[PDB]
Amino acid sequence: DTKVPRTGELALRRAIPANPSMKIIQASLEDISYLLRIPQRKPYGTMESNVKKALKVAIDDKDKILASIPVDLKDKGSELYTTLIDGKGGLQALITSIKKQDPDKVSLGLAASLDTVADLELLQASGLPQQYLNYPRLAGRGTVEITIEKADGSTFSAEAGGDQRKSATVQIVIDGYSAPLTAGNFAKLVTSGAYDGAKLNTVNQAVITEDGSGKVESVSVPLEVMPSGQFEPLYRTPLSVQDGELPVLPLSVYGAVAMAHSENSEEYSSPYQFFFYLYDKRNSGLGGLSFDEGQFSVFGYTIAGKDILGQIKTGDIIKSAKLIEGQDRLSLP
Repeated sequence: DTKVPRTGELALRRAIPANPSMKIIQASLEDISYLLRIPQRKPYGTMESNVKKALKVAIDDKDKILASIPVDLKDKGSELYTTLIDGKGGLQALITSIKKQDPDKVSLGLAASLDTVADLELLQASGLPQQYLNYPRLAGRGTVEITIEKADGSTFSAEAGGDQRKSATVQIVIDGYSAPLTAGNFAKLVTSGAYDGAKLNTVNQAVITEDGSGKVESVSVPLEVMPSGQFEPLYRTPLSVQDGELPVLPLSVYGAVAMAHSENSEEYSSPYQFFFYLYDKRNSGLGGLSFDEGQFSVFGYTIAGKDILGQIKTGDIIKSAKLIEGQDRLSLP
């Protein structure tokens, strides 16, 4: 129950707070996703056993699944549940495609079922310290779009579209469920335009902004790290991962986004400076965990545009940063 999410997408779906029935269904389906990627004769027997396990939990725990959904969302939840069982992209259809041994219909139904699982979990999640009572806070998820502009000489090269782009744009999903203070502060800065024009730098395995000394408040933002299997984040306290533990939002994911530490203390984040983490499992310690795992306030993951992070160079700028989803769930103060 403590593996390193291969992608920001998997990190984010595992981080959705949901009830144990959904987490068991989710993990069963995510196992199959992995199995489908193995260069071997497809293990359709193992796949079928896993989906049968997911279906049994989904049928047996129907009442618990819907009970965890708030009253006003139970109709939406009931419709998602029906799809999860009997929809064309649902669990019964998945067992059928596995029996047929058509790997591309299995892959499609698996993606559909995992999407429905995530939406059900988000419905449940929407139902879930005094010193920070008036701090900016993000409830739930946000999406921040960051456009990076290259120096007049240099160029981005995507697989799509253009081997000589002056600018490229990435999307970061930030997770207020697991990092409400850090994501909240980030969202406030983005919405105020504070990152528009900020310089970027490459230092070791990180793309880090200039420090915004002045030009914003110098608020005290405590370190914020939620150990997985616990139900509140720790504040001002790094998480030791030497004996099997892992944060709900691990740093050890390519394109993870975290705040730098404050200028005076490892117990606090910078009010402004953040970085993309260019995780490389070659440079890692025990269990492939970054040597910095559990030590920084991770608050989101780069999803769209992941592949241009490694092309950013010192002197590139954040042309603009904008909170394109979730601003209704940002509380100020």
